[PDB]
Parts: sequence; structure tokens; C-alpha cells
Amino acid sequence: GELAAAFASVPVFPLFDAAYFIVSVLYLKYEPGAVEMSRKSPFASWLCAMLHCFGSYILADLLLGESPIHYFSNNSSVILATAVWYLIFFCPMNLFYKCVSFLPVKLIFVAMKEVVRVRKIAAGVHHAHHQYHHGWFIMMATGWVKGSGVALMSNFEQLLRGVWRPETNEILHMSFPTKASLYGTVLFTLQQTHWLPVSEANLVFFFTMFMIVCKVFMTATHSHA
Amino acid sequence: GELAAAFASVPVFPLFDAAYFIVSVLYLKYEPGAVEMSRKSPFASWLCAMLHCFGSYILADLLLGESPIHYFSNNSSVILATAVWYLIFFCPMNLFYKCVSFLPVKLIFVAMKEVVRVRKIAAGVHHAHHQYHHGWFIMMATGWVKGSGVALMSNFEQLLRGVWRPETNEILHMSFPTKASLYGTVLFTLQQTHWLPVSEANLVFFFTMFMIVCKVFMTATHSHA
Amino acid sequence: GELAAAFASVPVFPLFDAAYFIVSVLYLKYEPGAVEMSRKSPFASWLCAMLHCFGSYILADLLLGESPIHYFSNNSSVILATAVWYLIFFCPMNLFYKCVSFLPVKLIFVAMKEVVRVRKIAAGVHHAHHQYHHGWFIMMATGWVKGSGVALMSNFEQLLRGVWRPETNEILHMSFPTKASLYGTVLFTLQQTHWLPVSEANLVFFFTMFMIVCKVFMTATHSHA
Ligand SMILES: [Cl-]
Ligand SMILES: [Cl-]
Ligand SMILES: [Cl-]
Ligand SMILES: [Cl-]
Ligand SMILES: [Cl-]
Ligand SMILES: [Cl-]
Repeated sequence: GELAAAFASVPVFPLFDAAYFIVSVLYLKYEPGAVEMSRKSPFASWLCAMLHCFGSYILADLLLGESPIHYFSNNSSVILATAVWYLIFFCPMNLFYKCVSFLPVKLIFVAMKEVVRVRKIAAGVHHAHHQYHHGWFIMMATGWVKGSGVALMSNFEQLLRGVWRPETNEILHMSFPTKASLYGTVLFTLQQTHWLPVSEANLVFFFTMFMIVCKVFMTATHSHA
Repeated sequence: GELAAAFASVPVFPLFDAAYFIVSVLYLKYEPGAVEMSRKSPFASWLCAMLHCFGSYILADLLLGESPIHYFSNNSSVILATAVWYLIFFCPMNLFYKCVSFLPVKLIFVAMKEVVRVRKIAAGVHHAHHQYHHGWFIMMATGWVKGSGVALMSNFEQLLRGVWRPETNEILHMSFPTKASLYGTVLFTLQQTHWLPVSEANLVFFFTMFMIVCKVFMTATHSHA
Repeated sequence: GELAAAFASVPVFPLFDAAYFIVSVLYLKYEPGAVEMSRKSPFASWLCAMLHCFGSYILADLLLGESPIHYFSNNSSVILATAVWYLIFFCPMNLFYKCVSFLPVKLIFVAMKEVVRVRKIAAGVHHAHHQYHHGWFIMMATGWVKGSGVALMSNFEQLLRGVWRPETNEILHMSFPTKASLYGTVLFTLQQTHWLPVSEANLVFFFTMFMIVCKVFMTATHSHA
């Protein structure tokens, strides 16, 4: 029991948050036109990176009536994400991008990102429960957007880049992390209702291992291995 | 006077809310691609039904700075709307859809829906007045979105379905219920300013009768009768 | 020092606000289809004028979790903007439009509008500082949207008019007032951090003179002079 309690209480800042930022900004760099956008519109590229890094907090704040940029009061967290964005886009002489994009190192940051994703899902359900004790649909919605993040607002992340693809969206066709966050927010909600006979730390540990194995396998298979 | 006081104080839950949900989900089913969407993207179809059922509360909460999903704390109300959505889309062996879509029965639910629409317009003006005693434009805006509902956000209801028709919107070209809600929110605001020499229950009664006669006639004429 | 204190404390209502409304509605009238929109959809034209007049307050309220229409409790301010919208669009027999659009008179209102823009940038940083003492990114974001105004939501101002041009936006390609508001909100934030060794009234005075000279020159040069 001590292993599940220690695994579910590790400080995510700054190492696990940096891994979350690295993977998110790497995905941004591989989007069509992102490199050219960072040179012609550097501010819009930075703002796009902030959406990838903190979109889950923006979305949760929007759903609960809090300031959508409330999370940007975390100065050192925003500065850390900005440094990741700068090193990946404007530092060819720096070994940072080549190291973090190296697949063995990249798979470690993918696993650490899943640790942050599961913690954010649980915190969303817990925070929504604090405001609505028996509001099950509010808990599920809050935990879902904390896990999915920028994927649910992808239509407007594209709009910021000058792209408009209204034929599809993350709700009409869910990817794996969005669908997995939906199953995850239901399990964490049922754990709050005491109908799920599982401890909270055991669910955080087991669901994180499920997300780590799936994401590491998908990232390695997507790289043809 | 007792008839207007009893008509304007009938509990809308659950019968009048169910009639509101039935008519709203029926309109959703007749939209292009809705049946295919409910089979390929059942969650997006459900979320689209929630926008049709509770869009007026989402919009009013957005205008006043409240949580946009605050109304989803009403568990039994959300569950009731979900049951209407399920019976209309995934129950061909159940006599529910054929009965509620039968035109004589459908016209009764259309009339009951207008009872709910007028009550929501008045409650929007009253609630906005409680926060802004002499904020006339806030009262009118709040009562308008409580009456119009999902129509004012139709461009983004279409976006959820993969449709984008930016050439028109409900503000640029108002339909009858949106235009009637605009006239209704002005009358209820003037009744709050005491410049309109009419009782509050008399205005609820008379304006509901106006909406019932118009909506029943339009629904029957639209069916070629 | 008394000149900078008197220049930065002049009541903007109603004269300086009227100049802000006149220039904003004039820009609206010169947009493609605006005159035809005011005749076929007068309410949508009015709502579009309100976005041009009060979009900076709507955007700031959205960023900080306040009611997006909170500024519409200022009745006399909304009525004043409505009168400017009515005189410019529906009064050909009235000398108002021809006088305010006359270039020498128009350049005076352009200068007075810049006085209001700088005051709104400073008030945005000050108000965000009141809620977040050391939230630098929240102060900069709040002051930026107070200065840029409707430009940052131009994609949805176009959507209200039935126009959709997703290839560009005000963030991907900043115009001068949006870019100048970004530099302005940084200077006013640094003045709040006490790292900028300049008085608050001296920064308001000098930055307003910079915006007046730039905007008057651009408006006169754009008219080929
Ligand atoms: Cl900090
Ligand atoms: Cl590469
Ligand atoms: Cl309940
Ligand atoms: Cl049928
Ligand atoms: Cl007033
Ligand atoms: Cl002219």
C-alpha cells in the first residue's frame, strides 16, 4: 500500500511538468506549418504552445466559471513551458531538441506525461466534487477536460494557426487519450460515489500504468518499431 | 385572477420539462445526418441533445459569469432528457417515438413547451434583475437567451455535428421563436420597470397563450394541414 | 508634473467615449456589406456596433471570469453608443455623419480615441494586479485585450455578419494598434513591478502622445494626403 501512496503523491513540478511540456510542444512542432508559423508569427506560436501545455486548466476553468487564465498566475510554470517552446523552435545549435526527440528519451517523457494526465483527471473530479457534492455530470465533465486538454479545443487551436477543418472534432471522433480520459473520469467519479470498491491511490496507480503501457506502445509503434 | 396565478405557478418538472425535451430531441432527429451521427458518434449525439434541452441555461450562465454547466447539477433533469434521447434514437421496438411524433400528441407537447419557454424568459429577467437592479440591457439579454435557447448557438451546434454554415445565424436572420423571445424579454423587462401597467401573472398568461396559438398553428401548417 | 497628472485624470465620459464610439462605428460602416446589413438585419448591425464599442470590456471580463456583459449595466454609456450607431446609419438628412466623417474633424476623434485606449490598457493592468499581485501574465493579457478590443475577436465579429475568413486573425498577423497595445501592456506591467523607473502618469502621457501621433498620421496617410 505504501508504493501506491508514494507513486500517487510525487511532486509533478518541475520534472513531470517539463516532460508534459516537452511532449506537447514536440507534437505542436510536427503540425503542418508550425515551424513557418514560429518564424513569421512568433507570438501566435508561443500562444499555441501555451494552449498545448495548459489547455486542460483553461478548459476546466471555463466549465466551472473560473477565470480561463487563472492557471497563468503560476509564473514559474509558464516560464518553464516557454523555455521548452524556445529550445525546441529556436535553438538548432542546442542539443536539447535532438535529445528530447530521440525516441528512447522521448518514450520516457511520454510515460511521465501520463503520470501528470491521470493526476489532473483525479484533481478535476475532486475539485468539482468540492463545489458540487452530488453533481456527477459536473465531476465527469471536469475530469474529462482535465485529461483530454487541448484535443477538445482542437478546432480553435487550428483557427489560431489559420486552419479550419470543421468536418471533424475530438468529440465526434475521439482519439485514444480523449476516449481514455472519458473512461478515466467515470472511474474516478464512481470512486467518489463510493460505489466503486477500490481505493483512490490504487485507482491512480493502476490507471496510470494502463496509460503508460498504451501510450509508450502507441508512440513506439507509430515510429514503426 | 386566481386562474392566472395558478397557470403561472404550475410545477414544470417533470411533465412540462419532458414535453420540452421531447420536442427538442425530435427536432434534433430531423436534422441532416443526426440518425447516422447517433450510431457512429453516440456520445456526440447525446451531447448535442443536451445542448437542445439545456442550451438556454448554458447561455444564461455564460452571460452572467456562472458555470456554463451549472444546470447539470440537476441530476434527475439530465437523466430525464437522456431517457428521451435514448427512446427516440435507439428504441424502434418501443412505441415511444411513434406516439410522441404522432401529430395530435406532438401538438400537445408543443403547447407544453411554450409554457416552459415563457417561464424561462421571465425567470431570466427576474434573476438578472436580482443581480442588476436597473441593468435593463442585462435583463433583456438574459431573458432573450433563456427563450431562444440552442437557436442562438446554432452555428456551434452544427460545428459539433461536423457542419459549418457561416453564411447565416439566428441573430442575422431571426426565426419566429427567437424573434418572439426578443419581444417577450422586452415586455417582461418593462413589467420589472413598472412602466408596463400589467400584472406579472397576467403577462405570463397572455404571452403564453400567444406562443401556444402561434406554435401549434405553425407546427400543424408545417405538416401541411 | 501637474500637466501629466491633469492629462491622465480627465473624465472620458461622455466626450472622449463619444469620440471612441464615433470612430469605431465609422470603421464598422466601411466594412463590406455593413450598410445592407443595417437595413436587412438592424438588430445584428446594432449588436455588431456594441462589439466595436465595448469589445475590450467584454474580452477583459471573459479573461477574468466576470460576466461578459457586465459593462452593459452602464446604461447611459450603451445608450450613447446606440445613438452614434443610429445617427451614422439611419440619418441621411442629419448633418452628423458628414461632419464626423469629415477628415479634419475625424482626426480629432481619432486622437481622443487614443486617450481612451491608453487609459483602458492601464486600468486593465491595474485591475488584474488588484486580483493577482504578482501575476504578470494575467496583467499583460488583461491590458492587451483592453487596448486591442474588437480586433482580437474579429473572426467572430465577421461570423456575426455572415463572413468567415479563417486564413488570418489578429494574433497571427497583428495590426499596429494590436501590436502597440501589446507593447503598451508590457510597459504598464513593468511600471507595476517597479522595475521600470518611470512614473505612472508620465507613462500614460508619453504613450498616449505616441499613439496620437501614430494614429493621426496613419489615418491622414490612409486618406492619401
Ligand atoms: Cl510562482
Ligand atoms: Cl528531426
Ligand atoms: Cl436531484
Ligand atoms: Cl417517421
Ligand atoms: Cl447609469
Ligand atoms: Cl461618404
